[PDB]
Amino acid sequence: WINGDKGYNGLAEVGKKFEKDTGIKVTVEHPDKLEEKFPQVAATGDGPDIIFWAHDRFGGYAQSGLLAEITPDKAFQDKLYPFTWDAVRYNGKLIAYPIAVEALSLIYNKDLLPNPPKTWEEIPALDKELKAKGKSALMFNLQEPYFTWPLIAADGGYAFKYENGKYDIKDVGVDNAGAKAGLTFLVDLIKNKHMNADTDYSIAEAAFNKGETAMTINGPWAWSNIDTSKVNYGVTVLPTFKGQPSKPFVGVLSAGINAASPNKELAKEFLENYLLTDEGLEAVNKDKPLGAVALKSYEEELAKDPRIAATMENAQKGEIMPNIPQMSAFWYAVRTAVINAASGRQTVDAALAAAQTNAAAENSQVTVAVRVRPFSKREKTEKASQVVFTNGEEITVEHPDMKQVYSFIYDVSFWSFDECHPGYASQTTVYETLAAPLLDRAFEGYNTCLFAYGQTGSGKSYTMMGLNEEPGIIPRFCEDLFAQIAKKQTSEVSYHLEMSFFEVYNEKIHDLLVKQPLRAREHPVSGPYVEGLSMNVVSSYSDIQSWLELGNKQRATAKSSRSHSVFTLVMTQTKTEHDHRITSRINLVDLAGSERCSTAGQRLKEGVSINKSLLTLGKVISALSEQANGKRVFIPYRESTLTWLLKESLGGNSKTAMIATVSPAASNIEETLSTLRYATQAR
Ligand SMILES: Nc1ncnc2c1ncn2[C@@H]1O[C@H](COP(=O)(O)OP(=O)(O)O)[C@@H](O)[C@H]1O
Repeated sequence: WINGDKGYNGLAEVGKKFEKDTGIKVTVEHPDKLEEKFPQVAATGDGPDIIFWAHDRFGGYAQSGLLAEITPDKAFQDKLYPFTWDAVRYNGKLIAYPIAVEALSLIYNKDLLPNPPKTWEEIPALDKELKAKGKSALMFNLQEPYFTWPLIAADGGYAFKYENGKYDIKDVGVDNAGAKAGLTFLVDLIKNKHMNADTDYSIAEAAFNKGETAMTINGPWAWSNIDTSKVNYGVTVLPTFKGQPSKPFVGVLSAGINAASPNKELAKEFLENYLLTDEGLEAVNKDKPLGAVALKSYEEELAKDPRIAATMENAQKGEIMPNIPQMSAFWYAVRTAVINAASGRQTVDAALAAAQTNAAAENSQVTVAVRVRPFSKREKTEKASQVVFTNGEEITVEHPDMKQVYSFIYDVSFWSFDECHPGYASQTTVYETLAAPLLDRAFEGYNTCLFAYGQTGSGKSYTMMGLNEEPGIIPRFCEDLFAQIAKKQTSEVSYHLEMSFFEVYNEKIHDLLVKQPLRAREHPVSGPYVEGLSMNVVSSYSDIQSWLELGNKQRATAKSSRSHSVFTLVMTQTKTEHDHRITSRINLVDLAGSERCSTAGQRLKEGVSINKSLLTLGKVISALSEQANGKRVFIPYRESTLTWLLKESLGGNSKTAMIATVSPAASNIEETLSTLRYATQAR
């Protein structure tokens, strides 16, 4: 499997010669969303033996365990440029053969510009000239980092520090000086009207191919269209910046072998000894040009064409495009950086500082727990029957009709149904398993949320607060916390806790530690905050308990809870003249009874607003989960007050968790299924 845009029958020719030498016939096909279908089909132990695609999507298949560990000897590795092998490396395993190589180059109008500039610094001057003569120095696509990054990386920007065939996921080069200088100089071109911020791909292409501008930046795909344009063009090295080369992301067309294929040995023989040779690549190139190639020997032939030469010069000076899931997060962080600094609505420093922290953001998954409580007094009186069960991980709902069985897996399932059961879940168990780690995250400097989700009676309060005979999460957490402060607090580090306790009622904010509506506002770095919310210093749990008593006295009636209570602990961790502060927000949120209890006043507005608010929470949480698995999505924080307020404590580097409580009873099976399905929403 190779692409349709490539040279298929040329590759078939190399297979048509493989049969001759071996006797084994060749499999060359170019089907469909081949890249999108390959993981669909390779996942079930099918697909082709060999797949040809760019290394972009190869990093994923590898993670999915889909490609085999290739095993060329050094002798063979030495035949291709050493940098190309970094493309086809995942989790420190060689997982494909580099084939072709692709990179942005400087493209210029020989007629307008016989001697193109070596140097970015030249362009303003160059431009001033061409504009006086009714033309322009340079137009390229300023909309997307793929194109802008090269200049940005020149003085030292980088996406993820790559060392031991490892990308330090945590080491990002978007904030740094090298990146500031590139973006700054870029932005200046714009400021000084040497380029337009609105310039995208088509404008740029149109302009260059019509003879309106002297220069553009594009990749070999763009050549053909110039050819048709009859514009007299040259393709060359990108300009230096601060005497350092521009660093475009390199795209390596690479050939991997299916982990499923039994032809692993035969495939290797084919790629190494047939395809990857002067003859073998010429066969393909002749059909449809490979651009620059990884095979040193043949590239040297190809680089006779100085356009190709230059794709190579620039690929080598560039950086292999990371095939990791975090690249997305990077792409979008930097896109937004550049858009806003080019706009002038935001300084370079602030743009890139914002982008660093989005590109470097953990995006940890949301932890979902479930707890099934014992039969309530009321349910026993109702002669209630069990409809909820455990099996191993799985919580299973078996409808009385016995046709309907719904099952669910959460990160953890707390089975507190029968105080007996060899896996019964006590209060301590619930704490140690779900919340303790949050406290460890809080101490590491991460913001955290614990949401408590369920219908009235399902055990939210029991779980969160508890009773003197049986203390729930909040009390244990605080006493864990304070005992750890005691431990940790030293002449090196100091701990300070403040506490706010508010509620979201009908999307309004009410402070429970004093009912007037407080206004939400937003800081552009530190995010949403409540204007006029009390922050009471705390020193022990007893302090908090006072406060949570005062607060809960003023929360919500029916006795159902009809607001979302937000218990918050801001903890400042001051070390020392030279003394930083590390801030963790800890939000413990008792959500409102999920009952969609809709029958026959302002009690209704509540219901409406609770359903709406909880739906939005779920949406964002769901978005979070998807985000955490690396896919670009929109997170509707702003769509609900609770979610907007906790924005900075939800995503980013934050640690979010939810405990859904349910009733084991047949009476409640529908709300139980609402809850459990909700909690799945959250993966
Ligand atoms: N996991 C549990 N194990 C034993 N009893 C529970 C459990 N959860 C709730 N209960 C019992 O049910 C009562 C009501 O619990 P509660 O958490 O207030 O539900 P909600 O907070 O949603 O109203 C508690 O006082 C307790 O006796």
